[PDB]
Amino acid sequence: DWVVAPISVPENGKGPFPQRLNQLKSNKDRDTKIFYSITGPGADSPPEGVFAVEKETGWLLLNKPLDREEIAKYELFGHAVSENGASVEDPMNISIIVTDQNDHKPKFTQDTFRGSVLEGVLPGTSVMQVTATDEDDAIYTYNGVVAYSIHSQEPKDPHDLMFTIHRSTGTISVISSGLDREKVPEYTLTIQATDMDGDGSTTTAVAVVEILD
Amino acid sequence: DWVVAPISVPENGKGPFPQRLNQLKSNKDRDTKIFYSITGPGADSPPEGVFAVEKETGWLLLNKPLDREEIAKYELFGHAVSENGASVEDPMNISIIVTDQNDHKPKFTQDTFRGSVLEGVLPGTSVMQVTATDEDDAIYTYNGVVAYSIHSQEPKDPHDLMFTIHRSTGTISVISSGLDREKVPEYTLTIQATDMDGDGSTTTAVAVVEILD
Ligand SMILES: [Ca+2]
Ligand SMILES: [Ca+2]
Ligand SMILES: [Ca+2]
Ligand SMILES: [Ca+2]
Ligand SMILES: [Ca+2]
Ligand SMILES: [Ca+2]
Ligand SMILES: [Ca+2]
Ligand SMILES: [Ca+2]
Ligand SMILES: [Ca+2]
Ligand SMILES: [Cl-]
Ligand SMILES: [Cl-]
Ligand SMILES: [Cl-]
Ligand SMILES: [Cl-]
Repeated sequence: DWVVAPISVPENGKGPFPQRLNQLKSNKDRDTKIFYSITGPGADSPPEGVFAVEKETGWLLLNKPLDREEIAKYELFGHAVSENGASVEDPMNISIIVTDQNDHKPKFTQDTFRGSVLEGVLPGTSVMQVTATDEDDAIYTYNGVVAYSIHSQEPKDPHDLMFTIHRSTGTISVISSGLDREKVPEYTLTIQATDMDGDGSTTTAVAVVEILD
Repeated sequence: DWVVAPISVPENGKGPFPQRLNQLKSNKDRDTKIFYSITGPGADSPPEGVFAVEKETGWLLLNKPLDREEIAKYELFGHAVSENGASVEDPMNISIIVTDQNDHKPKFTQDTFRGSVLEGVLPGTSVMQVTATDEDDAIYTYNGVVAYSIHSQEPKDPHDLMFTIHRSTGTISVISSGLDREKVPEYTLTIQATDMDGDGSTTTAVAVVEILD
């Protein structure tokens, strides 16, 4: 059968609302006045009233802004009933696909990550790994693709930039010589995660690196 | 049967999340390891993952802040399954009632209301009626109870306060003499609606009153 195609709607629309999405129609409206209605989650069950349909015109409406991270797909049914009260079509599946906007900053899995490394390891040695997640799409876009960096290191002793971070994996490594527990037994690294693979919003956290004997 | 009572949770909770709500338990856990799960809108169907249950402990969790004006009541089912894979209880109804916080300001049904009145009507004469709605509860609290007032009138001719408004019905009336079309053919009233029956947040709109001949 011919049916309404899935309707794609970006999250966070500015309106105005109610917003026309697509117009339902039964061709039995030639012979009879038709009253349209819709059912399903988002229409007549939780969350109720996100979508509506204009009874006589068959216009499907979105009544407010959508949030992909709450519900990314709605599955509704359109109905068509004659003025005398008989259903004149089998209910039609209607799908609404909510598409992404970059509206989440990255979120570190901890506020303070802790790791350790032996003084005197080779430059290039992995120390630890930090992680930030991002609720946004990372399949079709970079909205949810996190890039990692180190913002600063304290103390600046002996050299200011003792560590680096793999920009995609969040693994922190030693890139210099000169680790010495007796001189500096612990470093605090301000670490950052930025979405749009580096071009977007940035969140900050801390990694503390204990220098072992 | 003994069952879990409806669980009341105010909207807009500050957490931390996940938040323990109530602990499910089958007393067959004496004889057998039990795995708990929950189903329904808010758990395994849209909106998915608002609630969860700890598999072994039976703790029901709320995972994020709720919004009474989106969904005010959730109807879930708790399940109890033995480690060998048999259901050992009939699923239990679980209700979550989301209680109100005053988080909506009043909203006027129009930005500009228009009415008219004959010059020379008696003081006390009704002119028009304006309306603001408020999404918040108005049954148990004043969160959704709107009080109306007039903020100002332009021009201030002949007297500054020609009209009043019924603080609950939003009906505007003439309270002075001296309406005269040839002198002032139209007035603009800045009107306000405030929730908590006057004690709360205030929204503003305009009513324009044409003086008829
Ligand atoms: Ca969103
Ligand atoms: Ca929501
Ligand atoms: Ca998003
Ligand atoms: Ca993002
Ligand atoms: Ca030493
Ligand atoms: Ca709310
Ligand atoms: Ca509320
Ligand atoms: Ca309110
Ligand atoms: Ca005159
Ligand atoms: Cl209509
Ligand atoms: Cl998308
Ligand atoms: Cl558990
Ligand atoms: Cl309430």
